[PDB]
Amino acid sequence: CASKNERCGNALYGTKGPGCCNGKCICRTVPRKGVNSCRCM
Repeated sequence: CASKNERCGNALYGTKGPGCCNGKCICRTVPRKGVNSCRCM
């Protein structure tokens, strides 16, 4: 599983990745260097 503030996955964002050990994933998207950045919050 993904660690604290680690890169995780999310089907809701068409992103295939591991799940957060304990918390909640935070997917972001913005031209400002934000190509579907999903960090574990």
